[PDB]
Amino acid sequence: MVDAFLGTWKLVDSKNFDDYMKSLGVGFATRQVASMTKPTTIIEKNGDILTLKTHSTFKNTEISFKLGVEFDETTADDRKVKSIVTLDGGKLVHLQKWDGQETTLVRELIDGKLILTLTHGTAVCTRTYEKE
Ligand SMILES: CCCCC/C=C\C/C=C\CCCCCCCC(=O)O
Repeated sequence: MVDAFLGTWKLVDSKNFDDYMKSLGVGFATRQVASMTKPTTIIEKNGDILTLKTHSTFKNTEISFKLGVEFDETTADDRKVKSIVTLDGGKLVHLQKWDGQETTLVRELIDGKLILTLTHGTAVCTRTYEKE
């Protein structure tokens, strides 16, 4: 049911990522480098366990999770969060909670592109990935 999200994806557009990073308290030097980084995201499944890798020249992450089951996560910017990833209206919705704060990372497929919408506070970032 998540199968169309599976594969290797490369960043091809980014809007308002600096705003999103600023909202999370990311320092200017990290924002600078991140603004010029194009990650590759790899989404794999093995039964109902998904693994989502984000690789780049700057930072790398990897999470594994079951849909609908909370997991601990330590984000690229070193937040220690409680996370859950579900399918909602055909979109893969990742919610992170820490210290009463929350952020959503929503992935949807539009015309074969994967669109990642990041929301924290008032900041809304839209990043577009294309399939490799
Ligand atoms: C792991 C790759 C990180 C690339 C940016 C570099 C540093 C991290 C700074 C802020 C992290 C915010 C959460 C990371 C969001 C990655 C978004 C994406 O998946 O496009």
